[PDB]
Amino acid sequence: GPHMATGQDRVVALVDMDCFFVQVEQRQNPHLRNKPCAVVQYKSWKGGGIIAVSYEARAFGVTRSMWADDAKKLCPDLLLAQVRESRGKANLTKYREASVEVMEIMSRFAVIERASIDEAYVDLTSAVQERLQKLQGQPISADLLPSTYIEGLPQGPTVQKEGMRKQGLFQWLDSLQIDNLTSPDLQLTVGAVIVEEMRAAIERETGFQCSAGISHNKVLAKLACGLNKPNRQTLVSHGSVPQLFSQMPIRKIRSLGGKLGASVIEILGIEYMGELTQFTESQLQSHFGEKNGSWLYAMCRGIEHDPVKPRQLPKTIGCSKNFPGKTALATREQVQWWLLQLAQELEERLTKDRNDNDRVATQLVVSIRVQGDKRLSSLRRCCALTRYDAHKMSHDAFTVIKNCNTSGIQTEWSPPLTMLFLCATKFSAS
DNA sequence: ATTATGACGCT
DNA sequence: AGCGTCAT
Ligand SMILES: Nc1ncnc2c1ncn2[C@H]1C[C@H](O)[C@@H](COP(=O)(O)OP(=O)(O)OP(=O)(O)O)O1
Ligand SMILES: [Ca+2]
Ligand SMILES: [Mn+2]
Repeated sequence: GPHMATGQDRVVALVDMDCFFVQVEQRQNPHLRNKPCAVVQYKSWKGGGIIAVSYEARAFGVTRSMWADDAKKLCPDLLLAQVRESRGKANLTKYREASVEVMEIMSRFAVIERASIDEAYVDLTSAVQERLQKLQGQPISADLLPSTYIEGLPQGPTVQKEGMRKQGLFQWLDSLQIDNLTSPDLQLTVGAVIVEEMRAAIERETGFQCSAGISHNKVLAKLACGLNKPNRQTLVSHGSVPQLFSQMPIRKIRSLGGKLGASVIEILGIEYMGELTQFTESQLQSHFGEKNGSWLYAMCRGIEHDPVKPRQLPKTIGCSKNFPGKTALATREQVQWWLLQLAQELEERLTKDRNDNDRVATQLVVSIRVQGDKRLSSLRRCCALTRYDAHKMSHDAFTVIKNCNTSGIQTEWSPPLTMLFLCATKFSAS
């Protein structure tokens, strides 16, 4: 009852860029705007691999992970932009720099947590309190929420989408009690007003469109963001959760899309997030562990406590390359050349990071894959990173892996290497 | 031959 | 620490 926490203490948003790498390329090349188009890396094998897809191209069935040659079968007029290649490898600098553009704008409104190259969480609780005082019990006009969906509305007593959006928004606003400055529903609504402003700023100042979710925690904000993309934002209220979750496949919730989620389904014999409410906390802890069990117990009621962490910058800087099939590295000269290529990109990025962000990395992680292993990584070893020098880092990396070589001959490398990875970690202020 | 990342959990 | 899981 009255002591039952409802997880309505915070206002959290998740802002996620629409088809991000495609928009970056469309800004640069106007010929790609408002077209079926995709971003591809490499070229020789099956036309390259698609990693981002415009919404026009999605209508033809083009998806991420698809080979471009196959995408062209679905969409003959598909336009393609290629990821830059430097030092023999794909280089994602353009997209990292475009990410910084957006993150810095978001940071003007609130402290953000960078969750990926194209999305960040926002804790808007304090900003909402501030705006609520400015409003002075003034109702929120629908005009302040021009791209907002209210999940679950309209209900009860019609065929256009924009019309449906406004119907839902009007039902929501009509029910709002703006007299209570601690009403969670009102707080979410003001949160949505701020996120409209945030999204307008991003589009004005970068040219990039995005979607957003507004709710009381990160998992619901993330889920919300996806409901109406692209170029729209969605408010998921605490009250909307029972209906929303009653038909929501468990795999849709962030962190449940893999083995744990499959285990929840298998062990409990359920399909939807809402079905979790019928288990005790102890029951869930018994199957999935203390931490997961408590997290699931709360999550299926719309409650989550994970904080928005004040972190705008990545914690690591890494540079990775696969060497598939026949291209696997089978000579020491090969291995050394590619370690140097990776190290040179790493040095470049590290030097820029040090200048921009007043920090220095102190640990170098080296990872490889050997031909045969189905795991992402076969071996991961750390050594000290004491100088931002590519030849030193590549020599050090070679030192830490050189005994993985099964070959009795040391000119040759066996089993051939199908992946190399260098990562700088453990930053200190400088 | 679904690549290049990047965070956090376990023991 | 080195590995695994999940994610974008
Ligand atoms: N598996 C991947 N491999 C390489 N790059 C990826 C992968 N997934 C995502 N990216 C990159 C390209 C994306 O444009 C960018 C953001 O990813 P994501 O938010 O999942 O999709 P998206 O922004 O392209 O479309 P959406 O509008 O559906 O969000 O990160
Ligand atoms: Ca996105
Ligand atoms: Mn994203």
